[PDB]
Amino acid sequence: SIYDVSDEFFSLFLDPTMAYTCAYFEREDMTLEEAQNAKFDLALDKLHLEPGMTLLDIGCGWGGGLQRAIENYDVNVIGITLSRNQFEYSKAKLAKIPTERSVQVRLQGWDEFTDKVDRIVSIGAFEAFKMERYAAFFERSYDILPDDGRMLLHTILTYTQKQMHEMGVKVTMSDVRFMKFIGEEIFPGGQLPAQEDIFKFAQAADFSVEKVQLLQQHYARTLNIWAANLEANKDRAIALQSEEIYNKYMHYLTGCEHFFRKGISNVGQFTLTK
Repeated sequence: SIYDVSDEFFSLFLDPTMAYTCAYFEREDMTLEEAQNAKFDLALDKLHLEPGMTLLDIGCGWGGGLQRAIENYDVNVIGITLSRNQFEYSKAKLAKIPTERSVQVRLQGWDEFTDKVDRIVSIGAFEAFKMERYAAFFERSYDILPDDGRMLLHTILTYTQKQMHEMGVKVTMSDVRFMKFIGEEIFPGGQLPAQEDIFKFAQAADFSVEKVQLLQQHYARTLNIWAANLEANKDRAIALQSEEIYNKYMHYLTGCEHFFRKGISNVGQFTLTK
């Protein structure tokens, strides 16, 4: 399976910050790492952080995001992931950053988390959720934030066939073939949300959506690069794993890129306020 590969495997195509999400090429000539930090800065600015606050990163991945938070803001931070790989890797990377604040890494899910915070960020972890938990997720998010609390949710988004038809988006058979590949290798029963779903469940918990920012073509470029890297690191990827996992990932990356490029997929940042 592709879920059993090492962090060292991801390093064959991810940027030095180990960000496995959509990059933000605020400038067309940005590098991947520069675009990645830009994405993080983009998200963090939206939270209106003041010194002394506490920030929560739900599904902190390999820590690239909490790094920017410590460096550029004077706040306590808490990151929670369920990957032990990430948990130990992030705890180590983040310990090397100077700070006069608290820094806690926990191997923990959001259902377990119950501490009070001031701001919340989530990037790429939502698409791993089941639609049956959406309501509870926002209910917990809303409950730990303060009166003026704010949260930024970054997540991939999908369309309905109606909308895709409305946009002249012609889904071919190959596209459907790739969808099964997803439901087989990636999504063991998992419905990806559409923009309106975010609004519904978010506002249902009494949040206020103040902005959504969509970055379709950024992910296509993001994906275009990850793929090229793994291809350049082909022989090493096989050595780490096998030609099977290699071809598996290539197909995954290249297909996901095509979906964002053609217009089947999207990715948005939702600013939610309390």
